Amino acid sequence: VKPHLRHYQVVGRESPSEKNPEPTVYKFEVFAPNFVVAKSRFWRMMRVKNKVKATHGDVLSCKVVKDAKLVARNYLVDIAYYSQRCGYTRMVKEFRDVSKTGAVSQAYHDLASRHRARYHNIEVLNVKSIPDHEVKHLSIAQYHAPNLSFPLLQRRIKAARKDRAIFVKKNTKRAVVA
RNA sequence: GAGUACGACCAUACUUGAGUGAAAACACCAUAUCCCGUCCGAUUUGUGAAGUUAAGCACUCACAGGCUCAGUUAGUACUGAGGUCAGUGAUGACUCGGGAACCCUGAGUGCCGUACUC
Repeated sequence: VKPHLRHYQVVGRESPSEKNPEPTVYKFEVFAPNFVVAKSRFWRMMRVKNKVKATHGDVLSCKVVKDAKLVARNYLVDIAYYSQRCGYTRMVKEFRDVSKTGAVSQAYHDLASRHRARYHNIEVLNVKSIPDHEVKHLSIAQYHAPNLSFPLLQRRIKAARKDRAIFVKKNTKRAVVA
């Protein structure tokens, strides 16, 4: 659906102080809806790993990362999430999508359904397209068969929003009402 | 480079145990006629100058105790603002900010002022 998350590369740094005349510059990959969320997830991680605040803070860069050619790949979205009971569970969750930013979006849609975890209770680590022979689960590995050939059964062919109707004529493509 | 008298901050100066100490000064020390005060010339007061750095004082030395100062603990605990957040609830996370403490580890262990003197 051209996914709802974007791959931001937020580069930042503490500040030129007089204690620290030249501070360390940090790189950070984040999947965010926009860059305002993406800068704040960066300063969340500068606080909980480096004791750096955003007040004493520089964002040197926050730019999107363009995707790739659209090719069906296998992605290991090594992902972690917080629940109140059994906090900070980390899973691996191999997926099957055309892009890297869409693979993380699928991870956010089934960390939400299988486990009921929301955006801010999820951290995403090391998204990489892996080959076919490294896929471990057979529910993703079944698509590497070179001769798949399934039928589209049990469909919901709806009309095209310009010719939809309410009462059609039972064996006929008419429209008695609408 | 030190002494003595008055000192300011009042342990980075304290406590314990060793070591060393030029000069000069402090100090133990000698003493009881007067001044004076005691159960007691012990303290205290007077008057001294034979003796000694033994002790005080000073300095130096401890995988010393303490103290002082950073660091770690730790963006942890906690907390200001927010939600028709999650959870039966207890409570928890998130969001915008602030942000500890002991343990532990490293360092070093008085500093400045006036007058007189070696």
